[PDB]
Amino acid sequence: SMNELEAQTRVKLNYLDQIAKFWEIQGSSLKIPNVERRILDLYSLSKIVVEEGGYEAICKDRRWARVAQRLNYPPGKNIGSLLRSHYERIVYPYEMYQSGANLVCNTRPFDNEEKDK
Repeated sequence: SMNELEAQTRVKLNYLDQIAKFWEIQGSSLKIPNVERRILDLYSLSKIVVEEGGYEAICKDRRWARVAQRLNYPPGKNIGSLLRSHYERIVYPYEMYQSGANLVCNTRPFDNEEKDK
């Protein structure tokens, strides 16, 4: 039921087709699973993380709690780990892509993202 995400007209489909092609041709498949009957809407995720001003910052500041709750996920903030796991495997290449295109802010602790220690 991808329509759940494809709901919005010529704003969703365009972004989706793009966010599909770049990733699928990168040698992978666009796997954005579901939780709580809500698909991982990369749109809101991306604009929120960017609005926060630093993916890396949210990571080391552990603010994925309020972020998950900002996406209106159920209490317990347990969905944060899900988000991380999907980000680090799907959306993180897009950080390097987007940030690397405009200005790469996570250029140093990127190592500490791969290695959270």
